[PDB]
Amino acid sequence: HMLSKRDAILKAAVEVFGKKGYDRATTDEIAEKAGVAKGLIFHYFKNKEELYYQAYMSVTEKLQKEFENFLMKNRNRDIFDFMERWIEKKLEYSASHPEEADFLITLVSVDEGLRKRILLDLEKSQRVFFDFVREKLKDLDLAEDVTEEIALKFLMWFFSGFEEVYLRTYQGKPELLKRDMNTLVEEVKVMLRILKKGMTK
Amino acid sequence: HMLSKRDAILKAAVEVFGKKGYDRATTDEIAEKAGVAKGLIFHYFKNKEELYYQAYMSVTEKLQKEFENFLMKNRNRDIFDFMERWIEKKLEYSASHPEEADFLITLVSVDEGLRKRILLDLEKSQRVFFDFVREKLKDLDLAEDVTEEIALKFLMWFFSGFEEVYLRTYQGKPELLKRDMNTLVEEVKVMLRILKKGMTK
Repeated sequence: HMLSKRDAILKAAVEVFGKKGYDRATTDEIAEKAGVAKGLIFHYFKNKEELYYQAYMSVTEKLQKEFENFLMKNRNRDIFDFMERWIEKKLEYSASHPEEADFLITLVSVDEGLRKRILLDLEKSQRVFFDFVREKLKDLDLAEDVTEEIALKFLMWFFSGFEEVYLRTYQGKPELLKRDMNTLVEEVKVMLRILKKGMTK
Repeated sequence: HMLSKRDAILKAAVEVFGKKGYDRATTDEIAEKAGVAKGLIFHYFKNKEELYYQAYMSVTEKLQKEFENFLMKNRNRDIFDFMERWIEKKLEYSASHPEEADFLITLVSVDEGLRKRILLDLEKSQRVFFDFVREKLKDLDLAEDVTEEIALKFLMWFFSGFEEVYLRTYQGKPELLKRDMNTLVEEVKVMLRILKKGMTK
């Protein structure tokens, strides 16, 4: 068996959007990459915005599922330990799935009104990790200048800024990420230890 | 007197690139906004990539100059104090120059080979602040797990991630930045105090 036509199209989309970005990618080129009549993208996806949106939901629901597995198991850990170990796993995923990684980072090139739609539709699923951190922070010996709110904000921006930075620095260059991996991992351990120390009593 | 034709074109460019981004902006629309024959953009700028590159160099040399003024004067300060106070000043600049701000943040939408060119050509001028931080970090009581290198890396990513985040969150919405200013400033003070504490003895 081969992929269904819709999955052949999502795969080509993930590859061409990640290679060219949203504006430069053409649906003809995605159709030719998927080995389907040009017509078939209209049939399944309506327009180029919708193809992009469904491919982002499709890749991100794969991630969300990796995440719930990790959550379900590592729930009882110290949150900083939880984060370092989650970041390592994301690094490893990005290196083993470079096309997906390159595609995820394109969210920034798109018109504000497609990125906004995506962020609305992702909010519920991003909120699972977010709501988990918030709860764990109550088990935290914090410091009389550091609100739980600043602590939550600093940690989330750390966690999602880090991701953005490496996806961009290593875009198209998986072997270099694999070469820098355990240096990156080690830098991350120390940076979370700086936050923990600066944040707590 | 009015602006020179080249400055009328750079101003329109800054506005249309910041409004539409690099790919969607047309040079015809910039010419019409600048009130110049369509031909005149070719005459001064050659192509759309070159217009974009010269407008980024033009806005960024304005910034660099603000920066050297601040540097020249605040050179003797504690680096964390120096940074908080520099970030406040950048916030205030962004609120009073929203079109420039919106334009700077578009650097990410452009083809890798135009952003790369820009980063090469900016490296020398970004390195002034970078080389200053590096030096001040030697006057720092650091902690036996924190290399000057991780400390430099954490601080620079803090400083330039913060910027990216607010330019994006407040894109097109200057009144909201002005409304959130002194809350943002206060969050920043506390986050740099977390870094200082986590980073030092």
